[PDB]
Amino acid sequence: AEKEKNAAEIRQQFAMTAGSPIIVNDKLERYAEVRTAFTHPTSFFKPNYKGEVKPWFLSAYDEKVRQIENGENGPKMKAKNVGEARAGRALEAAGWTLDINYGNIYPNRFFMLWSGETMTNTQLWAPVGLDRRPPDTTDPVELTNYVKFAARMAGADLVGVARLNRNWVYSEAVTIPADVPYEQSLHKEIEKPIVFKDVPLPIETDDELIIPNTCENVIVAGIAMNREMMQTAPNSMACATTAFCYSRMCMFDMWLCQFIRYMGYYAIPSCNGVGQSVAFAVEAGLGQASRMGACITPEFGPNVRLTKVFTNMPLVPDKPIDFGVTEFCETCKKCARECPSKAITEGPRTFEGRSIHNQSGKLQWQNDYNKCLGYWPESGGYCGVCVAVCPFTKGNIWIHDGVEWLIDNTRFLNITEVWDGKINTYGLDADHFRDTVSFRKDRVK
Amino acid sequence: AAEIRQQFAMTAGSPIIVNDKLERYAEVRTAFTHPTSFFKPNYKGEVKPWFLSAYDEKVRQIENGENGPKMKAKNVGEARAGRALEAAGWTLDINYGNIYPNRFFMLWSGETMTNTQLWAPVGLDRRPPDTTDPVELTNYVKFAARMAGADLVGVARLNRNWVYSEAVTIPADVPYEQSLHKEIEKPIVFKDVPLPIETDDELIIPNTCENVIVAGIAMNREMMQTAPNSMACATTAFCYSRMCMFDMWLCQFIRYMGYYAIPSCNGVGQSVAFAVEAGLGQASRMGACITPEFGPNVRLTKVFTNMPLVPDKPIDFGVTEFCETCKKCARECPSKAITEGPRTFEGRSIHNQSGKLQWQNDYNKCLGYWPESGGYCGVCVAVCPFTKNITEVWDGKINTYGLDADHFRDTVSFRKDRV
Ligand code: SF4
Ligand code: SF4
Ligand code: SF4
Ligand code: SF4
Repeated sequence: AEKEKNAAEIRQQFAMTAGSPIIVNDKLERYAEVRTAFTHPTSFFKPNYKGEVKPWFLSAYDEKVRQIENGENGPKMKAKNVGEARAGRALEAAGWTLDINYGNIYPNRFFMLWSGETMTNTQLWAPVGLDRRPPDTTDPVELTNYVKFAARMAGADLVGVARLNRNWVYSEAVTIPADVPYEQSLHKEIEKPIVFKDVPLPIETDDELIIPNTCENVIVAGIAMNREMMQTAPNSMACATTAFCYSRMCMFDMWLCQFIRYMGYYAIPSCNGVGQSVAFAVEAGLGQASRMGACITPEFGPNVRLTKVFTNMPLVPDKPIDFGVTEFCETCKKCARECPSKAITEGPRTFEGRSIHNQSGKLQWQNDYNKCLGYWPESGGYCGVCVAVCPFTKGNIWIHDGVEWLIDNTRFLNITEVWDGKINTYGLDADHFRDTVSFRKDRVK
Repeated sequence: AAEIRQQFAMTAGSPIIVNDKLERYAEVRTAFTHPTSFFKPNYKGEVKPWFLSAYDEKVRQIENGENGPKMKAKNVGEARAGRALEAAGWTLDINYGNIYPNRFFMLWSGETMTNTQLWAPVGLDRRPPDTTDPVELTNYVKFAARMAGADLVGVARLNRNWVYSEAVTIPADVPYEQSLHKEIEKPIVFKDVPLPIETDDELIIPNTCENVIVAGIAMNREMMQTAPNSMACATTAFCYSRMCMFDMWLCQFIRYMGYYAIPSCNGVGQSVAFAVEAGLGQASRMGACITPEFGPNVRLTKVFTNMPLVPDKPIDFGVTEFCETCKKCARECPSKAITEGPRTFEGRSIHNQSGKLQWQNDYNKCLGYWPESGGYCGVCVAVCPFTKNITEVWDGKINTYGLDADHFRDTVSFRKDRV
């Protein structure tokens, strides 16, 4: 008889002994955030469909407008009518409501404050003094249970803990001067060193973003995207589920930082800023690195967004997980063949970055992320075709052979219907929502 | 669950019975804001703003390793944790309810929002609507509402009877830190204007604001059943921040579709009346809207719009007849706030709106218990049949946003359920 699928069982079976799984050599150096394709001068500019060179997001805007006017939901993809095309872009735009400039990357700005002190919620609650009272719990085991319970309340579908590996913290962040208003932010970005010092609290000076040496841990969250919407990639509904999850990420960070602060510790939010989420997620045991470059998880595959919070709160690190992703990616290459920009390599892993956008010195499949970003204005969205076609993204990949769990190798061999089809709260799926149920035994051993 | 709802659907028309005495209700009259009820003693006998007195009780409980009134926690650490979680939950809510219209998160226009500014070149909020068909709009906006975190969504024509006559708000340029000390009253009026607008004197809603979208935001059953203790305060708090994010997300979508939208959370008008008219559930003895999916263990928010929409049918699954014989909430209420008597048209005090047929409760008695217990009680929600220790909650079942996978299928939605 059918074995009732068991996500907890699966994670126990594939857990590895302690130790960062990421393989590195001597040329590894911390990576300046300005080097990402979003921000580096070599890649930030892309032509629009008339050949005008603009900031990538403005050229993408040009394509969204063109598609709506032409009744399309994506590149060469006819919508049912202009009304439908319009609605997909309205939904996508609305999704970004709680996110600054596509990612909340500027640290200690807007939603990403490194201290709770000026927040309206903090001020309201000040007479209770939760943020001033010394911790009443120092036991990492109890703390892990508490903070994970809180994280699920805060919208995480997956959560894990790792020691903070500084190799993945940006050497310098992209940010804006403190006196610069939002409307000028995009034309006033600067770089600022992220450094570690013997100081009691996270603090920013004119010169540096300073993280205390006591910042021992990172808490990593997975925010699940919607399967039906993502599978319309690269068209508008895939952009919408991407967008809503960035706002969910932001809520998570603030909710969790406030909980941690009110427990008597400090907390640094980050969303897409501060450090590399995939590395943290892999070290925290959410999943494994993959050919496309994302963290693939047992529950959602790569179809999940990541955010992370850094803290001095004592915690128990989770174990990394190995469920055979690396061996599947070696033989699969489906994302590489389907990629509209041919950004993803079909070759072996190496320690040498393909270009400035990759961090050399860690063993990974090296993808050309300038080619990736280039397809975004062309398609008028955030693509996501690699996520959509990855077999791990499919809802039913796991089978049980009577003794243990394993991946089904067979799995590796329209937008109107989505608008008219199944949906549920936050785009989560009741047919799989049991997979992320959590009891104490799931949060700490 | 969709089965259940179509079985008990009634014909069109508001199920709320009213007489010729009914007048719109000034927000300041609520127990939260009225001068007769705003101040309560703390446990030392000091008179303070109700919430400040409630703070003193929370501090006192933490120090004494308690999760609620005379409810011992496993240890001080646990007590601390419950209050830290409760406090964090309110992160995206202003002053316990986001009631000031057109302030902070509750902006009546999207124009100054960072998201709107980033997206300005696409022109979605300036482009005339490409869809005016109410059937397609109802389907789009409900899909959007579920994306935005609603567990239930319904549409009704806007009954102005339930819109506050005057809102509680603050002057536009007053900073957050002075807000509580500078609350004022401001008329909400309807006029022939193209867009929602605020003047020095008035909050102006266009006469074209035809509809109200009501959302239900499900609270966590395990935590609410700890009422009046701290974990019941925590699920309350987290769902207020979910309300806020819903309003902002949905207003933005509606604006980007070419219409206008007014967010509200606990402000602008009375959520329970709207929810009943939009068919989410029925009014109850305790005063809440009881839903088939969640009973009363669900929060409400709403958005007002000129977007053409198909109103939902009100529902009647026997709540009124059940509440007539039950009286369990009234027996359990720690403050005896809830009447055991028949429904009347006459309010028990200033906090009630007279002229509508309802169970009349004494809500100053209810607020009175909040400083005493150091939380937001909720005992009535917890004991209500329609809804069905703290260490076991912290060690027990949880899932994303405190939703329950055993019941999450009940809120699945296809087009046929939307329009
Ligand atoms: S598509 Fe195949 S090769 Fe690409 S990340 Fe998924 S499993 Fe790996
Ligand atoms: S997002 Fe698109 S263009 Fe970029 S790597 Fe994935 S499939 Fe290729
Ligand atoms: S919240 Fe508590 S005090 Fe108020 S009415 Fe309900 S049971 Fe009574
Ligand atoms: S406890 Fe009983 S009387 Fe009170 S609202 Fe629930 S069903 Fe009605």
